[PDB]
Amino acid sequence: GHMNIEALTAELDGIRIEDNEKIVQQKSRDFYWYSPLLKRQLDHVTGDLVVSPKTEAELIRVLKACYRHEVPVTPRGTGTGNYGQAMPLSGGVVLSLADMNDIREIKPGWVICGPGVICSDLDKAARAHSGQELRMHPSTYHTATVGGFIAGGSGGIGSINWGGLRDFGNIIRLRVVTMEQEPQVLELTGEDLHKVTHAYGTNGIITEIEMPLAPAYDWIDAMVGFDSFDTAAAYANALARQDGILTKLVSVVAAPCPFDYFKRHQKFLKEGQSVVLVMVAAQSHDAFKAFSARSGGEIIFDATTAGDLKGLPPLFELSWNHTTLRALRVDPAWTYLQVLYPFPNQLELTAKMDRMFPGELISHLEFVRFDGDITCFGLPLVKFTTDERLEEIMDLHNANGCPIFNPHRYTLEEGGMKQTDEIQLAFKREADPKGLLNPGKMIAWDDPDYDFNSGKVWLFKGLKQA
Amino acid sequence: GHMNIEALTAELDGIRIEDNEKIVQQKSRDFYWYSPLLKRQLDHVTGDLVVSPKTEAELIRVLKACYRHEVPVTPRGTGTGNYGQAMPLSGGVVLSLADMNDIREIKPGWVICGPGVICSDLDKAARAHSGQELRMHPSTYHTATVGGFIAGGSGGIGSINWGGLRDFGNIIRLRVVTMEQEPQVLELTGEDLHKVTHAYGTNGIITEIEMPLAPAYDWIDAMVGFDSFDTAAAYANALARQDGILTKLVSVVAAPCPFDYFKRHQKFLKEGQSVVLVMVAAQSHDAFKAFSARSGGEIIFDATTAGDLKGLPPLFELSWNHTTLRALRVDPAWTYLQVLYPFPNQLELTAKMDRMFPGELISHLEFVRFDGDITCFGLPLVKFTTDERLEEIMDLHNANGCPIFNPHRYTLEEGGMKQTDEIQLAFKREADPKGLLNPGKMIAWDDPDYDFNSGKVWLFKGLKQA
Ligand SMILES: Cc1cc2nc3c(=O)[nH]c(=O)nc-3n(C[C@H](O)[C@H](O)[C@H](O)COP(=O)(O)OP(=O)(O)OC[C@H]3O[C@@H](n4cnc5c(N)ncnc54)[C@H](O)[C@@H]3O)c2cc1C
Ligand SMILES: Cc1cc2nc3c(=O)[nH]c(=O)nc-3n(C[C@H](O)[C@H](O)[C@H](O)COP(=O)(O)OP(=O)(O)OC[C@H]3O[C@@H](n4cnc5c(N)ncnc54)[C@H](O)[C@@H]3O)c2cc1C
Repeated sequence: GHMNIEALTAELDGIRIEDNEKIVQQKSRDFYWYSPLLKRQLDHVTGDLVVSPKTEAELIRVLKACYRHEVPVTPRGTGTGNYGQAMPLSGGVVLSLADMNDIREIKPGWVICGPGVICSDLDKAARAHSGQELRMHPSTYHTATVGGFIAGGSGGIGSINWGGLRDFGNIIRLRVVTMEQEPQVLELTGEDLHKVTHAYGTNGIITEIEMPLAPAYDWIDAMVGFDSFDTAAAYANALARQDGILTKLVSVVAAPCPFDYFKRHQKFLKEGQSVVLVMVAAQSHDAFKAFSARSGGEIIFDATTAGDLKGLPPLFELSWNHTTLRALRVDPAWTYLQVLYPFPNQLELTAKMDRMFPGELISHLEFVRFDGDITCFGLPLVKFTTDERLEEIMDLHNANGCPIFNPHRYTLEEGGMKQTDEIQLAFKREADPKGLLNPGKMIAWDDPDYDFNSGKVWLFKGLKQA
Repeated sequence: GHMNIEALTAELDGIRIEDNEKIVQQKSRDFYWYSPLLKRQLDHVTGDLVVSPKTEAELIRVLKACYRHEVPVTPRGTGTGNYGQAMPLSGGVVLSLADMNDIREIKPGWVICGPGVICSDLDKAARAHSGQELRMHPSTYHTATVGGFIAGGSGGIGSINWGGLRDFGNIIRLRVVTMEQEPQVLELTGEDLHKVTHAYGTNGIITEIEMPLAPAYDWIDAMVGFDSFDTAAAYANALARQDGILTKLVSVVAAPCPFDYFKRHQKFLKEGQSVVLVMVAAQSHDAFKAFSARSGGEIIFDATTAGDLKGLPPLFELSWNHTTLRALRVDPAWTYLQVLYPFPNQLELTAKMDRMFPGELISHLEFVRFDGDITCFGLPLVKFTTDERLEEIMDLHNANGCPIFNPHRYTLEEGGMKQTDEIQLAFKREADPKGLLNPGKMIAWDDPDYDFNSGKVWLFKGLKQA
């Protein structure tokens, strides 16, 4: 309970605020509980107030009042993150951007919108306007905001074509408001916007996004079935390398996950079958069938031949961390890892990890472009037993050439994605000199003795060059 | 064969025919003369008449009459091939498809049209209709037909994104009419259409094409200048690997070719400078600038800053075999090779060839997707001296890990792209039992002893396996 809440509230007349304990608690939590460790470590976290600005002017009024009363501010889109990113470690204000949902420009190849736009609503507008859609979106498409995807996410559906938010070009411009005595507006383009990507809101509030757009095609859901995980992974790798077959998703989900946890599609599945989830553009569908017939890929579900699709979720809601959701809804002991299998050894590495952890781990791959190669990331399911065994499983992945981005952590550095360097530290001081933006999420800000120059493989490498 | 030209002509009343010697001679030649060897070997080739059907029904009348009166038929789009593909080795009919140029359907992601449509005309229509365009096109964009591209070409602008016509999905369907007593209409989909791709019209006439479409963007021309070929190639490889920076062309042209032969752009160039030719989508242009600043790439020409300049060719008319056009326009002694530098060793290999042939060869790379990797093909310029030295340069490329697709040959097999296998031979026997379609272009048809299972690296691999 921050000491200055009464005075801060008195300065916010006319701005929508909420101090009801139950609502504040709900809006102080994301999906951190996918991690048993975070579920325990973050159980006591709650804010003091939820503040919901409608416009950038209201946001500036809120930040100015929080700065002068030194009340921490933790941004929130819609709170669908998995690492506790939007959770206020120091209490204070949960700053919801959900009402800043303008969509102000759609052009051939790009869109300009506010941070609170839900991904699926952005696509609804871009499709109606000119048959366009986002290049990539999280499997939380229907619930997650664009601003929270940029500040807290990394990629997802469409990464097979475009890579991820780590890559130049997948975001065009970020307009950011600083936490200063007089909040400043920064228009970040070029490499500068990459200081903000996956920074958990610690270096400014995104108030406008310019992102590229891609063509909205008739994407056809298909599942390809296999009697082993290795054969499924080999097929998915080969399909992902078909440069003329346009896909939006290529996932591998190892048995027993599909038959056990993909309940609505169960009529298309059988016990022991691993599956490859595919979204294929209608103009590439015939070639996909011809390639699959040549490549030993049995199509066990095709949205164009399956008949009545009523009640079936889109295959993307069986992919990415939706795969984890489907498993933990049936058995809550399942958690997950985040893994890279570096090119060109991804088939051998995924198989080795699969064999190393029988029963305890269920393999799950997502094929993506990564540094110009086609490879796969992993979201393997892990049956939680003890904290120590979970750390050991992750240590073993790292020691066997499969870098881990630890999702059982709530800080930037320990999560393995957003590298801290001198430029990141200088920018946080520029955008948040008092350290009021999402405190506790950046270890190097709190600890001048912390060695931020360790950590091997970073998904979002820092800007500083050699 | 018992050719009867008079009886053929009598059966074609109502169909446009040309027998003027000068016109027939012109329409019996392509750009074979880019090769000094082909210029000498094919100098005396001419047809007997040009027949120009306007409908598939007229085409069927022509083939039926040519079968009966044993008149060879050599298809022609607009005759921009480089290997003599459309040249009638046995005289007879030059079958022009230039008037089978209807545009039938444009939908999200696909087009249906006739073989005679010029690539730029197809794009002009698809852009006006729904902001779409071809995935790929040859540098002869404004002159070449789509049907001739499929039957005689391989890739080009856009291959950086989509691979080649060799790849599943870059063509959807080919409607083909056979040379049988009653010509048969085949609708080729799946793998079957790949029997006709790059077959030089030897196994049927394409009468309708269904190909995918891609989004039309504001493509920005830019040139990036370097003081050495190797640094230009390293930059271009890195740019090609930026998965979020959407490009349509990434070419490397070694000094002294740009300064000597890119005359209209001379004010932007300097002596000694190698160049990377880039087409970057407007929504990726700012990211391209930021990447270039971080990657040692000096932008020496940029269409967004150059102004509305008339008389400047698009950069793609300095790329692919337009680079060769420009060189031989100034010095007719230049010819070219076609090379693959196999992934992942393309930088090592291109440098080794560049240094092995100083002065006599000028390096030229085109970066493309190939089998799922990003690598480059080569169109190096070679100063012609003797036939023996030209053969030797190609032998040395092959012996140093750089497969040659020999452009100084006019047969399918000797050009290294279209492999003959038992499936290809059987299909010509089905579609052209009398051997009247483009005779002399397929060695295995005339040579029973031909070991068509030799050769190493084929660009268009046969359909047969296991
Ligand atoms: C089932 C499931 C599947 C998922 N699949 C994916 C996936 O495929 N890919 C993926 O990347 N993620 C995935 N996620 C994670 C998450 O859903 C997405 O990253 C999502 O886009 C986050 O947006 P949000 O609005 O929920 O952000 P929140 O959770 O509200 O916030 C995320 C972070 O962004 C910050 N933030 C939010 N808005 C702003 C702003 N305007 N300015 C500055 N900082 C801000 C918050 O402080 C926090 O640090 C998944 C989660 C679940 C539960
Ligand atoms: C300067 C220059 C640059 C070039 N750049 C490229 C490049 O980047 N990429 C590339 O791939 N090529 C390139 N080429 C080669 C050529 O321009 C293209 O391949 C072009 O698309 C061929 O089409 P066309 O209509 O000119 O065919 P033509 O030359 O008329 O014919 C080509 C072949 O197709 C056959 N054919 C034509 N129409 C049909 C039909 N309807 N049915 C069956 N067979 C048919 C002909 O018999 C012949 O075998 C270039 C050539 C030049 C001179």
